[PDB]
Amino acid sequence: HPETLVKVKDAEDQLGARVGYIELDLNSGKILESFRPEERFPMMSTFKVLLCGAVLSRVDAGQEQLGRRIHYSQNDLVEYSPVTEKHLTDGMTVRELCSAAITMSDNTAANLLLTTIGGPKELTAFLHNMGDHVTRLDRWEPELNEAIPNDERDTTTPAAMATTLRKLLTGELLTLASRQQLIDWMEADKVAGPLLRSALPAGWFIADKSGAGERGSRGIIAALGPDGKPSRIVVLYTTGSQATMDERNRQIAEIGASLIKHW
Repeated sequence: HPETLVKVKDAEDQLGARVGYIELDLNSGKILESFRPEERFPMMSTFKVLLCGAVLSRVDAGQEQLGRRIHYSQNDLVEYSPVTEKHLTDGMTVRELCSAAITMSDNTAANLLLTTIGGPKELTAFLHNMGDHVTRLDRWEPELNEAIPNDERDTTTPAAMATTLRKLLTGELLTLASRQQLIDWMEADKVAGPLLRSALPAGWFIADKSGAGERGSRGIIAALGPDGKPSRIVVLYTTGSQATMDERNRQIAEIGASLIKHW
């Protein structure tokens, strides 16, 4: 809706930074709104959803088991590891690591999971072989959050990310069970509170994953909808701003309010 597009434009002026945006019908794949759809933005922790899609594909193929337990050392722990830092002794299952990565944003979780699939280059190969030749992952946590201006490393485009999420959640790539688990992790997101969630009416479904990085980068990917079922995917990024995290959150939430209002 135009009003939504206005909010996105207004967000771009106010933050003084590029904002990318895509609305997408989940069923039909039709783009409902767009803004800078073919420009690149840092993915930040929104990559963690793609990462666990890759993991789930290995699960389907029998190269991985969700209950397989991984131990690690205190050295392995990188900045912001709220869940993995609690299990140095017992270790964590692959499923637990993906829950930590997606619901809580756990960075060491993401690194251990990257190790399981072969690293950033192999995540990119996975994305490539599912028809996303745009999105690329190059580094690990925390360095993938660097957001150097015009750096192509660790980026996606709104339209590539919207496309890839719709294929992961509803496409033929993963088994029904693995696509249910992936959206189940996203529905259980605990660190995306002040963003799109803040705009939802009671009884609306939302599965999402947010992200934040250096130089004002912020973002969220989401499959949400009225009456407890999702029906649309929204991808929203921004990088370059000098704004506080609080103002970036409020801008996203304001954009969320128009999307809802004009659903």
